[PDB]
Amino acid sequence: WMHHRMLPQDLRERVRRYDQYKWLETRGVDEEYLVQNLPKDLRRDIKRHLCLALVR
Amino acid sequence: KKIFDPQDKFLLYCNKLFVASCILSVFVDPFFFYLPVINAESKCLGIDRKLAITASTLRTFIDVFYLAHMALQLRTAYIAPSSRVFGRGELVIDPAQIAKRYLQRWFIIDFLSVLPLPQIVVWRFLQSSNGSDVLATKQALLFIVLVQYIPRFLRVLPLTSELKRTAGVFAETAWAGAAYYLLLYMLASHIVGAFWYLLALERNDACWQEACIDAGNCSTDFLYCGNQNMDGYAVWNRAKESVLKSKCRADLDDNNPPFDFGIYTQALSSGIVSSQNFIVKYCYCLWWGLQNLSTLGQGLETSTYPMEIIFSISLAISGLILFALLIGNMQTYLQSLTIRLEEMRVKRRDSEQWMHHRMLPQDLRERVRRYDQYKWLETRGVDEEYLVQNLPKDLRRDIKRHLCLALVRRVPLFKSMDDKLLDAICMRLKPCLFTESTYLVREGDPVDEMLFIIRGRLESVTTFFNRSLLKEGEFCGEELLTWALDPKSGVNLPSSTRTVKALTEVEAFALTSEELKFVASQF
Amino acid sequence: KKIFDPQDKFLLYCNKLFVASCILSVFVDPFFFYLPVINAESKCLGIDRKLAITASTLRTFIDVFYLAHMALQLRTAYIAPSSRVFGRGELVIDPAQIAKRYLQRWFIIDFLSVLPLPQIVVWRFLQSSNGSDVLATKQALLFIVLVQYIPRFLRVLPLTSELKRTAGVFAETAWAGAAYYLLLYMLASHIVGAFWYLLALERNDACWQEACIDAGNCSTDFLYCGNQNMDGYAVWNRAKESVLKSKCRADLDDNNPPFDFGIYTQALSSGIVSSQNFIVKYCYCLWWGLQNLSTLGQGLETSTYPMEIIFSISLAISGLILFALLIGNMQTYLQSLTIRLEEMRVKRRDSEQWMHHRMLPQDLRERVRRYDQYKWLETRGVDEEYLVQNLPKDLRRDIKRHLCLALVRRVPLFKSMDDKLLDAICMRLKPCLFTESTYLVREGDPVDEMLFIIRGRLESVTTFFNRSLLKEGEFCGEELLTWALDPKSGVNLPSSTRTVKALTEVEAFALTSEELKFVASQF
Repeated sequence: WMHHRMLPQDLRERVRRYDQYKWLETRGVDEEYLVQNLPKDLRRDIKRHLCLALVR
Repeated sequence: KKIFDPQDKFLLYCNKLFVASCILSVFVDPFFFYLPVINAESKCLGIDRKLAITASTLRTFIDVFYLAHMALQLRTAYIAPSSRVFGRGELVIDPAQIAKRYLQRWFIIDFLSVLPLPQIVVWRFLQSSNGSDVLATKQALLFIVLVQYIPRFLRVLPLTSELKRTAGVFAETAWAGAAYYLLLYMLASHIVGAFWYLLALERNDACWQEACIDAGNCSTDFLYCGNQNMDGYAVWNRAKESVLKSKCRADLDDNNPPFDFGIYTQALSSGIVSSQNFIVKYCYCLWWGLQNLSTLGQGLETSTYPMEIIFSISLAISGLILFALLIGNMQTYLQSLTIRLEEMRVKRRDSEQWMHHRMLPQDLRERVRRYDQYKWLETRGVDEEYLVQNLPKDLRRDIKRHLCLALVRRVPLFKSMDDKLLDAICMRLKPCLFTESTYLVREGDPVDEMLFIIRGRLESVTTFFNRSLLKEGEFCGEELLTWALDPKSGVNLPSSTRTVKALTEVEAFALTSEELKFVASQF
Repeated sequence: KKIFDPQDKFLLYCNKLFVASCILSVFVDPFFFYLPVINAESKCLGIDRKLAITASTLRTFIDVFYLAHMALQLRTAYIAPSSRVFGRGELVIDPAQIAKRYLQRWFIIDFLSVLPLPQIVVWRFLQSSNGSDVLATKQALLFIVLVQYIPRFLRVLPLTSELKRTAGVFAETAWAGAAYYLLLYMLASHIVGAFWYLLALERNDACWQEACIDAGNCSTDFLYCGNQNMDGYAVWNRAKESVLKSKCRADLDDNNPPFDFGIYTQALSSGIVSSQNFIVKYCYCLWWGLQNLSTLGQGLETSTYPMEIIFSISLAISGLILFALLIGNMQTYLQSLTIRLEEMRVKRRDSEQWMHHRMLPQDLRERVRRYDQYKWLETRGVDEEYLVQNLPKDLRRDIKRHLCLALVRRVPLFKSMDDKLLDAICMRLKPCLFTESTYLVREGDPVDEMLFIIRGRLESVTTFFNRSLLKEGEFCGEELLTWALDPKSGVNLPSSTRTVKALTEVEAFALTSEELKFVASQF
């Protein structure tokens, strides 16, 4: 895609750096699809452990 | 005490060496199996002496680099769960807990692998003058080396998982990846050829030690080198090469021998057990390993001796596993390389089936075929708007303005804007494609989009009727602008006054009517 | 200067030959390896003379035909990024900039592949009169041909990438694609058999040059052809076939020979090194290549000479790679050809599990099985509305007017409507399928669609109660027309007055109620 559109060679490096950084943090795992397939009671207990001492 | 953070840069070059030193150490341990020799002119069994110095020097100088690894493993800190801090895990930089974690779970598969058991039985042999101890030295290397391969293979596991986290699971796939399973054949071949050499010398020993208990004038201490100055040896020396060749000779065609050597007759009939050049001896055995691991044992002709049979059964199973692991990875590599091209071929078979079922005229089939061919040459199956929508918002805005700003700065109503709404239209333009002789709009039809020409060349007529031309940079469909601009319009689309037709292949950018009123109601 | 535009039609017919001349030139370089012979009459070593004429004519008449390519490469422009474009790239037509680009990328390994190094050592040999030149000529062809082959293989890479851009990646998948990896076996076999011939003649030379330095009455200049008029040769001529037969004879069964020939004994014991017919000599060696690359060296019996062993290790590895590349590509071809049928089989296994879990009655299982079978026979797993929605808007309208116009022009309200508004109902009609004895609507149920019969035969009753018949072309469900037409309706659906039942298998087109009011409110 970037060879076809003839992008400048400084937007190419920004795209490459975002993709490399996301691969090291997620390993391709989509976690919002994982969390929405759990039952409602346990989804609440996981989201309270992750995000409750940060919004207060 | 300079306690280390696991994502230090310093424990990254100091961990890419402890993986490459664990691969060099499983390649050095087969060299202890080449230590027994045969002195051919004197007919005695000995020990190669410049090999036992070198192969003991190299193992000791390598297994001291791995003493450094356990030193940097007590100055290291680990991550545990907590809900108090919010960075997904608290870092435990605390002595007498990091060390109490370590020496209960991975200290015994690390201490039991550096103990120099082969290095001391060479030192005792080279300080001795009893010539008949070359059998105890040769005996205490098969089991030592074979049982000290559990820790020296198993200890590569906790260090590859730490290279699985900093530079990722990734690594290249051309000149790596499928090159890794050809270099595993080469190490399995190297362990197998050295087992074969060592078991051939023990069958030759079993033959000799029983032609001496029938000749009457022999003791089993005269067969080993360095025992020529004993009484009774001057009688045995007179009749060595009549007994030892009427009873224990090796020949590849002799179908009725006094001793059966089995799979080992090729090593005693060629003379590599008495060979003086080490390159000849090494290369001959490594090619035996590679040739018998690739054909899965098919040329092997055993005897009725059971441990020889168990060695042969092991080769045919190891070769079955290695072959399947190589064919497995080469195919997953090749299937991932032609995925976009295999999708295009499935799409064309689906189109031919659908047009045969509905029984279409032959001039509509050719229009469908030409559009599909043109789109494959322009995109190669890549979906561009799915790619762009997965980038972060700041960089998406920088990519769309390199592509769509000089086009929208040619509409005169758009150059009268504040460069904030001028970057909200560049983020809803989407690409389009038109083959030759297609009609972009017909006169009297409801106008549904504006278009901006990138490539190609069109024509336009109005009511032979003062026809016109359009080329790159010009636009089309600005009756929708006057509709969406003022609220004197109603929710109904205007009608076209032109007929636009393509004379070559066109590329354009498009702007939907439901996206033009959302921009216009920012006034 | 007629500077060329890279997608000219001429540079696409003048580049489909420079690819087929590079495939033809890597098949000609093995023919230099068939130049040494043995004269069986005189027992001397020579050079085949018509083969060295012919194989030097052909390489020179191809390297200069390739010499035209880089001149045309000196006249070609290139594309660079810019934001002043309207077309995604500025064309650079300055001749001061295209050549300075060219002599940094692919000029060094294009130049070192036309240099006639094998063509001059034939010319210097054929102008000479001392017969002891057949060793320097034979020595300066193994390394020259073997090292001047990294450019003649590397120079295909840019020209293939320039055919991966204008003609797609698809050539053909059944009459090609998997036929490409069988024609690679045939070229690898052809290089391997010619290496084997040449190394057999060097072992025969090594044997002869040492039965002459032990006989005492020989100099090594008498073994080469054309040195019969020298003093000392008349003494040697009297004892040729006593020394060269008691020391360097070849026999396939002699298990104790004076010289070991190893993998080369089959070429010296059959006599193809002294053969006069070239077809026999070529075919014998090419079949040795194909037979030993296919079974990966299983039948080879080497000697203890170390370069013979390295040559065998190379064959066992190259054959492992070629085989895996052939099973990989056949399986990706076959998996892509049955993709719709395997998906029907997976869908068939899921339904039995679901109906066994819920414990359905056995009359409801057969109704599900019949619908699945009928739909597989009618569609072959092809999704037709997803196909149609991906075509451009002008061609969608033509396909949908060919399929659905003579059905909507049998409704009396619709035939009087319009011509532009008839082309908006023939865009929302969607196909349907009904097995036998199913109820299309029941009396007293809310009507939700109109239907248009394509195939099949139905019946209809109203309140045994003046029953009726319907066939192809007729319609059903026009109580929704009176509902959606006037705004005297409310947002609620009417109730049916009929009961329609299928007597055979039906196909229809359907019109949803939420799509009928959107058409009706265009009045």
